[PDB]
Amino acid sequence: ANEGDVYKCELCGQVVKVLEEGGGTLVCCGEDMVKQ
Amino acid sequence: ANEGDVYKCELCGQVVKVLEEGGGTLVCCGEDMVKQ
Ligand SMILES: [Hg+2]
Ligand SMILES: [Hg+2]
Repeated sequence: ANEGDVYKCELCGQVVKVLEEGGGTLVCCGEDMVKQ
Repeated sequence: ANEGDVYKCELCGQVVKVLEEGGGTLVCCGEDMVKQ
């Protein structure tokens, strides 16, 4: 995921912003977070 | 996790900031992200 991108977890509504780019896929509540 | 908290994944170094608080645990590269 890229720096600055925002991801949301549709199961609990937690939203996070990427500060440092990395190669792994963001997961929350066992499900892939959705890129906003 | 709380709003404003910063999480890092030790396996790929991706860092994210919590914009909206949620009850799920943040995961990346299959592992729990570490609270900074
Ligand atoms: Hg990761
Ligand atoms: Hg979640």
